[PDB]
Formats: sequence, C-alpha cells, structure tokens
Amino acid sequence: LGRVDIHVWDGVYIRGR
Repeated sequence: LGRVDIHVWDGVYIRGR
C-alpha cells in the first residue's frame, strides 16, 4: 500500500533541475 517516493514529478521528471 505504501511506496518510496515516485521518480516522476508533476507528471514527468523535469530535465536537469
């Protein structure tokens, strides 16, 4: 049921920063 944070953020992982 729990997770260790998601890679992507706000839909897609922003490039660089």
